[PDB]
Amino acid sequence: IVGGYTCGANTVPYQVSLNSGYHFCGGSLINSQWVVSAAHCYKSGIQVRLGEDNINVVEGNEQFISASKSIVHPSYNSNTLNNDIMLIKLKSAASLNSRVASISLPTSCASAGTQCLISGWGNTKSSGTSYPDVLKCLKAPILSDSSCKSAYPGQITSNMFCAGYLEGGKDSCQGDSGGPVVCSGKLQGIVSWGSGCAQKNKPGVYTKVCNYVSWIKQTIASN
Ligand SMILES: [Ca+2]
Repeated sequence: IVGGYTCGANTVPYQVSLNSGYHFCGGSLINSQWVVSAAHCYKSGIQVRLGEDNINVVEGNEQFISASKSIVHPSYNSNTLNNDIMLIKLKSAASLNSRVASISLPTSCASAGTQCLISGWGNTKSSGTSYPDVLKCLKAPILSDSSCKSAYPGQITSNMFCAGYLEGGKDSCQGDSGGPVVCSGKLQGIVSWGSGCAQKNKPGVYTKVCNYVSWIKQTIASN
């Protein structure tokens, strides 16, 4: 997250870190046994780390649970990033508490202008590299479809939305991928892609979660 703030320990209780020897992507806990992330975060050997603040220090609220099954969206296209969503099932159910909690799925899509909370352990610099140990947060509005398409001609599908600031300076960045965009208490987005980070006229692009609620629910119901 570039241009954000330190969230505070365990203040984003649905935020997970995906770990394969190190943090490599975010995700969102959607029930005791399932995490939503980005399909482009897929790999084998995932351990889901819940209850994290500093990802390099055991601080006492963590739960580390291996993935038992990954399910990349049936229509994910890694070239265009259309349908950039996957589900991860945990080998055991997380123990839910005030610091480890699921985030509601949306029953309705969100509109341009709605404020949202974007979070992660990604790079905090738009030129150069500095990775935080503690969770970072950014409040950002959803941008209109028309301004998203004007920023990224030929690249925005109906499964994507932009959020952030056209003036630059505030955005998600490398290492935030797969993490949450929460608006009014609902998971509306997944950190997906953008051209660089925090550049003028290049806002972040996010997977439009409301389009996937039916798939998420029926996948969970049979897996
Ligand atoms: Ca920790």
